Amino acid sequence: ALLQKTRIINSMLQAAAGKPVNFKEMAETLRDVIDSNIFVVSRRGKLLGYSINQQIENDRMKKMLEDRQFPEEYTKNLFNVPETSSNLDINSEYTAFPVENRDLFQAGLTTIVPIIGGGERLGTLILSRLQDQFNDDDLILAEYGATVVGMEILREKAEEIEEEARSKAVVQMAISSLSYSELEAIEHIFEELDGNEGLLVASKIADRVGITRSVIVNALRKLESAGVIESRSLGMKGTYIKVLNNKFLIELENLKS
Amino acid sequence: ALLQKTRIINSMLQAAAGKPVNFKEMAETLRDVIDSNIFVVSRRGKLLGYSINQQIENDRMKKMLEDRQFPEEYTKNLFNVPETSSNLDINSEYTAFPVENRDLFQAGLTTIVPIIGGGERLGTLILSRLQDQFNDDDLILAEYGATVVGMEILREKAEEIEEEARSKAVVQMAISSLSYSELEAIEHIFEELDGNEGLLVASKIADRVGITRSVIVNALRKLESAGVIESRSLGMKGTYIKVLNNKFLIELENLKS
Repeated sequence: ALLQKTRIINSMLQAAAGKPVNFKEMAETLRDVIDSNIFVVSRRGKLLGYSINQQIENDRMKKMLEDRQFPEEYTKNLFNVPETSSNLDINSEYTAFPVENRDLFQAGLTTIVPIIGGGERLGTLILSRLQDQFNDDDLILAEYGATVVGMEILREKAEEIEEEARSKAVVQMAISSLSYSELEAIEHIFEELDGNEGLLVASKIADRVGITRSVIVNALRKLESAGVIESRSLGMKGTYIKVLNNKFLIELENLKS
Repeated sequence: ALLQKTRIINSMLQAAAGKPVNFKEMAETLRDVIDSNIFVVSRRGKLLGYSINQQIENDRMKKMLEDRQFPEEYTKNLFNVPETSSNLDINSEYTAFPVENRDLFQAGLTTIVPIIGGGERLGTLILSRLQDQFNDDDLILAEYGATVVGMEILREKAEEIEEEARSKAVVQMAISSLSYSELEAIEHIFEELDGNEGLLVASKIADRVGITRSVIVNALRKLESAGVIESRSLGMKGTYIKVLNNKFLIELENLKS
């Protein structure tokens, strides 16, 4: 069980991947292969992956998952030591944790595990064993279970730079290449409208400022072309409106200046 | 030495580094740990740099240093190596290599390692020795050290896709806020010029064509703070125009009509 306990956790390790990137799925082979409780915590205490394995009743886990957040001094003291710890509980070989908070280790043979998945430090991987101690073939996995999570913290937060950052730019790259009419079109079309969606006249809103009628069509022959929306435009009843892009609404409100 | 000589490889781990990747040095910190030849061959079958110390007899590992590329059948053959099988010279075990292509292992005990990463094949990292074999603890350094060769492949090509994407795009954005007139200026500016570095008069250049100077004032005061050109705006006498952007006026050539 040195080459077989690392070959069922692999049937779960994903690199970015298509199916939902979720920590509430990441410790599947860390409960019956490590056979130990798994906590996946990020830098300053913010919870994205939880779940105790065995019913151990402490007074900082009976009120902790109740908040979904590490409190006051659980943001400045869970991010200091360069490496792991051997056999943590009410006893500690040295000053493992501050004398103000010796209570995170009262219920379990706990093991705070460092995530090093890119040449850095990604929060914590807090374990808490019932009776059995951490020895040989269930310690390397408690460490390996931190980087089976560490190909996904920069894959549930690095989808926050590829999709979230881009969507701003395109929703500007299309707006940039608009002449004044079409730029006054889409600004009056989506302000005098049903917040989210819309459906009204084809060109009765057109020349009530001074603009023309058919320049309204090509204004939409921009968004549809750059790549923002879908609209089954009827030549018999105005037109159809429903957004596709997720970040266009905000960059439409804050434009009154 | 399975965690002390690994801080000569995990500490070599320079994520993107910060300097335009050098590829022989990346093949030198695998030479001061396992102690062997290094051949960082990528996916298409090309070569980038080599750290060889001892003189070993070889046949097509020396037409791979001259050409830097394999002819005909190797790109097909070494495309079919899944993981890390240990020690294959003139004698393997199954149908791993053709007999006509078997001359890649003749002399010495060479152990080929694939560079798997991100969920795809990136190439073969070739290591060859003379009279020492890759033992029970000499090759997981080429397994954990094949997870990160692709790092500076998804950081070097990743600073030649975002680096290129941004270019051709910024090269276009500026083009946009240039009204047809303001464009006409650019079409005349670079066409009558010597080399990349060119400069001539303020009053003349304009109505020589017919255009005003006023729409070169603001026209070249767009690409200025946009991010395309630097030019010391001497209102006393014209100005000198050098580009901040490379493949930019190459977008001016093909877009004639």
